[PDB]
Amino acid sequence: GSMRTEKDIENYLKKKTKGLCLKFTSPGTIGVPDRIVVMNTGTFFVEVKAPGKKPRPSQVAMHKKIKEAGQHVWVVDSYESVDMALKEMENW
Amino acid sequence: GSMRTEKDIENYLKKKTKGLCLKFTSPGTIGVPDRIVVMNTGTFFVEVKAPGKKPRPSQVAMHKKIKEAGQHVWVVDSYESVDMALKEMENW
Ligand SMILES: [Mg+2]
Ligand SMILES: [Mg+2]
Repeated sequence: GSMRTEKDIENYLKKKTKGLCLKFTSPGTIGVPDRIVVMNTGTFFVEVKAPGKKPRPSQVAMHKKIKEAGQHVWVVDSYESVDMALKEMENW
Repeated sequence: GSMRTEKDIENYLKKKTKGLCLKFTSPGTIGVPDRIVVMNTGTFFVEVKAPGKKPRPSQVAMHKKIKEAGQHVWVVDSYESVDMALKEMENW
């Protein structure tokens, strides 16, 4: 019925980001994170999931490539987790 | 005839990046940089131009938004400028 969805979480991330929260598409590459947050401390990758939903294996594989190149990826699935992710970025 | 083009410069950037060099598209937003370089020191924006060509005003306006949010944007238009940009990122 009225449980929050992935799109709700994504809209909340956009609202709370102090900086830019740009949609990220990368033609030809599978599984890239939904958003790139641009703020004073860095540009950060964020994948948004519906409450309780894990990234698919193709998404995890892409996150691993990002981590191997040396950067982190946040996965958010609730307003609380959005708040925590943004706070961590603000303290990076 | 055989002068390097924007695509040549972009291919060279991809070849020389120590990390990921992901195509960046952001549906609904005009003028975003061509590529996001992911390496140990950060995730960085790069716009690629043909030799001697300046970013269009809509691209400059987007770069300004990125800079106001607190991050830099590199503009590369030659193999030399690619080398210099990547070296600066490796030293970030
Ligand atoms: Mg998602
Ligand atoms: Mg270009």
